[PDB]
Amino acid sequence: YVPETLMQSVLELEEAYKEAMEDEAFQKELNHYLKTYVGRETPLYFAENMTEYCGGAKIYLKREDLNHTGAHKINNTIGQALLAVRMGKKKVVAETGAGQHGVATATVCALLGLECVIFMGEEDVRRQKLNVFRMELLGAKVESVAASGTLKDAVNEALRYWVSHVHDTHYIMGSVLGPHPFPQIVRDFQSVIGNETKKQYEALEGKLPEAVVACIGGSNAMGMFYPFVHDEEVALYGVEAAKDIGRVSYHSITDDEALEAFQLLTKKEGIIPALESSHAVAYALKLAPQMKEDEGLVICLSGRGDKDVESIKR
Amino acid sequence: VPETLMQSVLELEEAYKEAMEDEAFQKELNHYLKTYVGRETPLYFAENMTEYCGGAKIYLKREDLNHTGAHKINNTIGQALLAVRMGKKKVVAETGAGQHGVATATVCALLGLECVIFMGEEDVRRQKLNVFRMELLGAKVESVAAGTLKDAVNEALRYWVSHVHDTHYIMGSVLGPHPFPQIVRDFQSVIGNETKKQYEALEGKLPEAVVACIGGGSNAMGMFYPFVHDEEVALYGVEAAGDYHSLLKDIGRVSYHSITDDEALEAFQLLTKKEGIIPALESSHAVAYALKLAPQMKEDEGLVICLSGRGDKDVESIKRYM
Repeated sequence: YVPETLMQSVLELEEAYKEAMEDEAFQKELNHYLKTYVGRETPLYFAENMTEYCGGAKIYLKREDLNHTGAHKINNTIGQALLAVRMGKKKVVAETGAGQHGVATATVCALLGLECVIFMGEEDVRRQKLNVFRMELLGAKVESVAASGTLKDAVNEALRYWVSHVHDTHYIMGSVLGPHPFPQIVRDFQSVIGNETKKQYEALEGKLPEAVVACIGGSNAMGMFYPFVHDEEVALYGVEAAKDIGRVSYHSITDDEALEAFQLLTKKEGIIPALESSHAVAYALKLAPQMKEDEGLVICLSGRGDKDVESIKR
Repeated sequence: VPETLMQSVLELEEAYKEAMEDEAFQKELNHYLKTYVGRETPLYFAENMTEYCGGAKIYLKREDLNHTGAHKINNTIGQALLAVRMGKKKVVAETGAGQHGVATATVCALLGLECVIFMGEEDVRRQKLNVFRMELLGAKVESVAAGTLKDAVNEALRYWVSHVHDTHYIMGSVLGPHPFPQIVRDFQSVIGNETKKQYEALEGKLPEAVVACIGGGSNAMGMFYPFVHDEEVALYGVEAAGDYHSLLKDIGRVSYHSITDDEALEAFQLLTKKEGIIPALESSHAVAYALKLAPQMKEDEGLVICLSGRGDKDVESIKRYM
């Protein structure tokens, strides 16, 4: 049964995904790689100096920077790559902008023995030399898209590539920008973050956290927020640089505030956060002093501020 | 207060003994190892690497998954906590390539300790990343122009003795005076102890071989020591080519093997492509040696490689080479 159109490819993936989520063996294998390869569960760390400094709620850091790759994208890519393997596929195509999803895809393809083709707009390729080099070392073929040459164009080429090689190729999307069932699949695999956070926090405090804080970025916080979505007593704070069910209030942090948060976290907790994370920490630095001492606030940390020289130069 | 190295060391010896028998000390230590450092680290089965060599199963002890990306923190957190227990608010350390330095500054940031780190001039100028990490973490980095690791160790000793009243020396090198080699070995045994437990759980037996890097003041005794008495477990120390330590090698309990830069670079490319793990170049030497060993072992046999450090540091320098 081999698809000839994007619709048929999407339907093929729907059925495969539903079958997998009901096969206990699939989930068992996924958990095995999440444990021994990715390094889950990641710690929920009580930042006691930070807590003393703000003067309000207990502050906890969900350490997604301690995943293999140093970021949480891999939670999604490994789930999908295993799905690809389960579908009997031998290749993965993906698209990437800054490179995080690309590197994360190339990584699990190396792991699982899958060929890997990554589409990237020429503009992004020009300004992500090391990430591109990382992807190639991981064995991936990187295709520079000039058709403008932005992320949108890379996506379109990836979709066409998927369809025309669909007999053996699966498309690993990192965005929740459709089509279905890609947003669901991504949300479900990313949910291990909020699910872990919930279980770990309960075990510590015997209740749910009063607040959870994460950077929005492009959808980034779906994994952390979704498991708490039906717990309305839990305030969800999406942070962006300077769904619509009303569960998430959004906030902007400037470059300067995020710099201060970066310095404080580094000096007070010995944790060097990436720039997006620093925006999250920065908002929490505004929120924590306003909350009570017997309350708890969780900040999601992702990405490493000291991965290489180019990154720490700031 | 002590005024001599001899007295400083006796003060340390007694403080260490008491801490080690304080159940509250072991509890706190384990708390930070779990929730801060992120132990236990996983023992990962490298299936592609295993198929490639066609011999023993190859497991990777993932010390790269610690906070900081290396295993030096296992020792710094133990001694920093010891410092707090001794009632000291300051810390001095030596560092060579900077890993120990960063792990020391990290834990001083965490526990609110002042940090002075001595580092040979030649090491300072070529460890830009690690120096910036140390400074960002709030440590004073003192360049030693005397200017190798030996000169930094001596300068750290001099500083310690002079400031012994409120300063503890967190040593990472195992070539220093008693009881530092014992303390570092004990704190690092969490690597070997975990490995043995995780491997037995999986295989119902002990590894036929354990492979680990040595040098730069490091001993890999944290990984090797818990296996020393299991004589059927071969112990391999790997260096960069350029009953019951030096004893262990002399009587043949442990054997030492050198790996070239080209062999190391090859293993670095292989691990990346086969496992999606980009290793530090140092660690690659151990991977390179395991590549020579694995094919000569049986399929029903097993080998563990201690993997430490994050290779993302080295990608920039390697790209230039290629």
